[PDB]
Amino acid sequence: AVADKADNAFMMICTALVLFMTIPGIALFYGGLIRGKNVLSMLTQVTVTFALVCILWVVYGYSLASGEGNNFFGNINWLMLKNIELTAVMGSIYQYIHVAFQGSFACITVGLIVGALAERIRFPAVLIFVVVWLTLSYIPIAHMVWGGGLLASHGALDFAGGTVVHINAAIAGLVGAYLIGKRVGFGKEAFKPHNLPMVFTGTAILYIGWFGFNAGSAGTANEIAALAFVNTVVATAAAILGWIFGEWALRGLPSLLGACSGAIAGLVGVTPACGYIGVGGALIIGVVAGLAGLWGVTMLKRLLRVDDPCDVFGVHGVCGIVGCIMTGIFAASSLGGVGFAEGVTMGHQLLVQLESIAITIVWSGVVAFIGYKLADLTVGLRV
Amino acid sequence: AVADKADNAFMMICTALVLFMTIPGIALFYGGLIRGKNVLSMLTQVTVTFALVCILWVVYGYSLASGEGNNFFGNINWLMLKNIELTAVMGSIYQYIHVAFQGSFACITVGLIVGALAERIRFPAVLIFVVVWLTLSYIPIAHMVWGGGLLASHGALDFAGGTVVHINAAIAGLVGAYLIGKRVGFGKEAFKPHNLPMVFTGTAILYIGWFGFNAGSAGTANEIAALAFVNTVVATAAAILGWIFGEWALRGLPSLLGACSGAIAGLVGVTPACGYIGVGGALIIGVVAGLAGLWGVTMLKRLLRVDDPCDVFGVHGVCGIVGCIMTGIFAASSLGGVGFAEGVTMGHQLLVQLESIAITIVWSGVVAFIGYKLADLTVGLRV
Amino acid sequence: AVADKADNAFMMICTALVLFMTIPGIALFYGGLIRGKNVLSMLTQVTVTFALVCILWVVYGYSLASGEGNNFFGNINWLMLKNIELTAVMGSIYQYIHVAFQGSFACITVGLIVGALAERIRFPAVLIFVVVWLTLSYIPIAHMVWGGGLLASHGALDFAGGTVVHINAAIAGLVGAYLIGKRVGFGKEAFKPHNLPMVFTGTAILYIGWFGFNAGSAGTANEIAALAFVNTVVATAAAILGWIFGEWALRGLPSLLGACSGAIAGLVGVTPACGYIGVGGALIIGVVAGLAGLWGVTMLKRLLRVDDPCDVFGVHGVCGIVGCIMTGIFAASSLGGVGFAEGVTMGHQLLVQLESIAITIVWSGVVAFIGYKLADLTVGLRV
Repeated sequence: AVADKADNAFMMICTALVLFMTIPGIALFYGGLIRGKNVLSMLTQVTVTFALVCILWVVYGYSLASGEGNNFFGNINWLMLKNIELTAVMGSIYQYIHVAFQGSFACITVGLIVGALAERIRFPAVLIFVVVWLTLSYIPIAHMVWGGGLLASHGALDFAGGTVVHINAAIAGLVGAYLIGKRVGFGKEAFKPHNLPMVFTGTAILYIGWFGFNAGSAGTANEIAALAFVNTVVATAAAILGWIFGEWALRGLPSLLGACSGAIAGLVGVTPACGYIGVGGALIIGVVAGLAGLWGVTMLKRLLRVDDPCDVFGVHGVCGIVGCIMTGIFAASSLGGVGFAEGVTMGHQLLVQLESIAITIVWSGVVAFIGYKLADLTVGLRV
Repeated sequence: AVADKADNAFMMICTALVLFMTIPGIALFYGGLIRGKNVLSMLTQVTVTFALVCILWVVYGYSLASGEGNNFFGNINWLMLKNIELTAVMGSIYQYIHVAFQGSFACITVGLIVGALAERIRFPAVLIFVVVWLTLSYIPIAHMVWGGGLLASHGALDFAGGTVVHINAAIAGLVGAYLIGKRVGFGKEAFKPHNLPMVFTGTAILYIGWFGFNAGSAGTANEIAALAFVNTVVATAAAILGWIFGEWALRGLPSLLGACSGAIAGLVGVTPACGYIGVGGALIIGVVAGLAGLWGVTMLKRLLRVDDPCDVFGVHGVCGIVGCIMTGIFAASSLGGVGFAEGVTMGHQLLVQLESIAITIVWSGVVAFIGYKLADLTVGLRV
Repeated sequence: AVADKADNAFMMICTALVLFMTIPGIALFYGGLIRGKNVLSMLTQVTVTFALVCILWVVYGYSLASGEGNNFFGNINWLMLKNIELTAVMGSIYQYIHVAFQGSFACITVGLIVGALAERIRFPAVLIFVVVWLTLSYIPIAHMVWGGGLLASHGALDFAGGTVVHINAAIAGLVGAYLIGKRVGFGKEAFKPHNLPMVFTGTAILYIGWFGFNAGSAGTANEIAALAFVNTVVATAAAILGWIFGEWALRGLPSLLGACSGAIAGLVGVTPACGYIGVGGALIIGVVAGLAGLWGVTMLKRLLRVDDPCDVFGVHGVCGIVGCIMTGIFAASSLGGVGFAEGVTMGHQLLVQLESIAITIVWSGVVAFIGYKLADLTVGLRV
């Protein structure tokens, strides 16, 4: 078709915002959660894997994720963006912008994993893992949800990536935490308060960039982008309050980490639902995501028993799941949502959401497992 | 009417930029002005009150601030954005974007107050204060200036919030500093130089986000937005130089805090004038605001005698006043400005500006007083 | 003509992004490369010189850089933007936005110089230097390349400033490092690892802002902006990998500084080429720029023998040169590029690129020399 310059502008900026989430958003976020001794290594890994993803994305990621093919992957007709005229239009923007925007999603997804595990994984091993997981889990899942694949064919609702990004990364990260052990130094059993301002800063950058992430997922600066934008503001706020309220009632006082985690919880929770729900639904999903996230990390604490950056996956995983399920409810017009597809009832949509979640969890988990093992067998995983 | 996607795009990005001012802009700004021992508490308060404002805004703030009603407040027909079709257009953008943009202003305004006072106010108390002050001071004043209220009816010129944001927050903050005492630890009588890079960083983020704040106030990516943008660059630069020049002549040397304060001084000063003045007027307002800000904080130092984050209110208050008054002068075409409204002379405009300033100061001061007292009587103000 | 609001929106945001590169991008970048004892002074100098540039730009910079005149400078018909109607259109955006966008380039260029040298130059001296160098080197070179001057007339290809910004600043900075000595404290012979996260953060901000820098150089949110955007993502990623690969093979391990330097190397390298090359060309230029940058700083280390913020100029200078030369190759359609101008062959384009590089190096070097000497003779250069 013909590109709308307003959409081109909106989408390029949204892409920059999503890139901002990884560089430096997620890096600063984790920077404040890990011991100073491993910060440089983590930042190096996040930066290098970010570069790797950017390259793999243009080389074949975009083609296999967005190209037309089957239910699990696209094709290789767009390797290095070959056959894509610069003036080619995807939706209402130049396809090149579509490439960049989708690539930025691959980046933050990988950043979520690497930022948490970098400190316990060999550099060469993380590179191998990223290649394997990006290629076999991210790309296929991205194709399944946004590339007209299996999940999209089943009518799975996921506006900005509750599955593709959050659940996908959460499971990969948790498998990594499961396979790769980490010696907790004496006196380092809890996140160091002094470094928390960096967590706040990273959270802030993730939040601001998330507007490009959520609203940009509309692919145009229209009313849906506006809705997604407002719902992002609302769900985040509601989750911050939900988490802080729960924390206050559970610990007697709010904490900075709680407030930040609440923000992430709402952002993750609203990710799949933002363009399909009403503001009231966003507020409810936010509150529930905030409380669910608190519950999740509390549960992880029982397993780990110590503060660990991988606790982040508890939020992305639990809140991603909660958000995806909740989207199946709040997408209803009776609830101020956009509506379900033709012939779809809330009950059916919920089942589809659950199916999408289950497939994503198993798919990412299996691929992550293979990735870590391949890395271990080849160069060795653990630092 | 019909939404212009270019404006939708511009305004959503501008909204993200304004949100960036609070999260993490103002938090980092104050983070570098308070003692490390209170940074976490301040960040938590800024984050939670930010969430609270976001929610209150959508619940009733937007309706009471922008809905049509009387001279002081709107209506409750838009509670939770009810009755607002997603495709509803306000100006040339979807109303939902208008909601978000205006909400971001409420956020930075509250952030300005909370960031400075958080360290000396009980958490539960700040929540009560925000509810009271946002509801009774911010919303009414916002309605008076941008909601077709009293001040707008009198022709008060305030492009981006010299009154609604800066003077409003400054008075609320100063009343808080007046009512809530703070024990200055030994050796903590001056801002710690080591933390100043954070003040710079916060200032930088506030500056960049301020473009969304000022230019976005045009409500469209037009020539007025362009003017506001250029004037923001110019006034800020002129104020940095004005402050640094004054500081140099007063102390014999420039300082980082002086440079940053100068930037804020110009940003605040040009806020009400940016879309109504010429670049020459912006340069003059900038220089004067920079010098006025320096004068203001110097005066506050005589009362406080110690460096305190609340010194920030001296800049927002004095520069807000200076900017609002100066707008009444430089809006003149003889001076390269846009012009005064029908039948308006510079003398009359100046009186209107003064009236707006006086009303804002008294209104915010009274409401803030009530807010702090209610908080004190209920849960206790002081930490 | 008539302004396109989508382009207005895109360009104002891109301008904000470019400003973000200086405030606080480059400041944080250098903040992590200099000793804590000089950070405040550097930040003050970067902030004040930034303000100075902003003012000089509107006063006469824009007029002399973009006004029509001769091969080396424009005119003074636009002093303080006089004679520029607010509704005046330049390209497809309001001229005022053009003024702001170009001004932001002047700012980051000066920021690149000041951030590195501030710690060793007297404050009054840096002000004098900036006035001299901005006025006689930046403005003329900007006019020569983007103001229809000498280089543009010869068909020099430089999409976003390989010459105007990077080479120009690099030579000015290196001349400064040559003329101004710096005593290296004992134990401060290598960059302090503890401050490197700030370098990463600055690099990240520079990277994100660079999208406004490169894509905004298209002057419209079109397919060229999209191309530039994608090539920026790709070249940066390729350079990060190229540098890290070289570093790994040279030192046995990657480093955070290496990863960050690689990013800057790719960003600089692709700056002149981004809107003229294909993604494959961007990947190749990125890899080469990354390796060239590593080579460059390695060479500077042999001359300096110690880590120094001025090492940054090795990257901007070498990568700027490499990028400008490479643009003469990859602009070819056989290589996926846009094409050479009428009657131009690759060989001729390469010669033109070399001429542009040579002129920029000599021009900036001579002017910088004069600037530093004038400052030295008047107030004294060295701290």
